[PDB]
Amino acid sequence: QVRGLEVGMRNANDAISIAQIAEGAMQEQTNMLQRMRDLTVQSENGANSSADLS
Amino acid sequence: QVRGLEVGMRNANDAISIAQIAEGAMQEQTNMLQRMRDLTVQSENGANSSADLS
Repeated sequence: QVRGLEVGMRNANDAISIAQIAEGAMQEQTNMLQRMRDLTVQSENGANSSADLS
Repeated sequence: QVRGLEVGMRNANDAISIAQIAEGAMQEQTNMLQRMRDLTVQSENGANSSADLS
């Protein structure tokens, strides 16, 4: 039991590592989506022309 | 919401710019129409001849 609990805590820390990497990756994706939202709101401007839209 | 309000105020100022340019253009047109009105009233003078009318 003692030896198994030691190895199990090692596995639990491995799981925390995986979750932490993935969760940190999703933050930059959120950030870029916010930027695209601003660009889309800026497209709704009756003074833009086709070059500005491009 | 914060970021969208920022971009929306930018669009609103663009609209104010467009309206201000067009509204300023119409003033010279009004001015010239007043001048033509004076010329037309001056045409109604029983002392004018064809050269003055021209």
